[PDB]
Amino acid sequence: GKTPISLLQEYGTRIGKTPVYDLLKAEPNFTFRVTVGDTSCTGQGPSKKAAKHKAAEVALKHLK
Repeated sequence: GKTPISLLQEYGTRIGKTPVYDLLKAEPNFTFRVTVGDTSCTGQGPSKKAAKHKAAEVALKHLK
């Protein structure tokens, strides 16, 4: 019952690529970029966590 955020977190730390999030846009709509080592993608959402959730989901699908 773990979320993409915690999954990305756990995987990332195991392979030496702990995810880092950067708030890009806050206009409410938030745009966050997540970076996992060399890989990066963006996600948007109604709240900071919601946006980090989307970014993580995408990076998770791509990586694995």
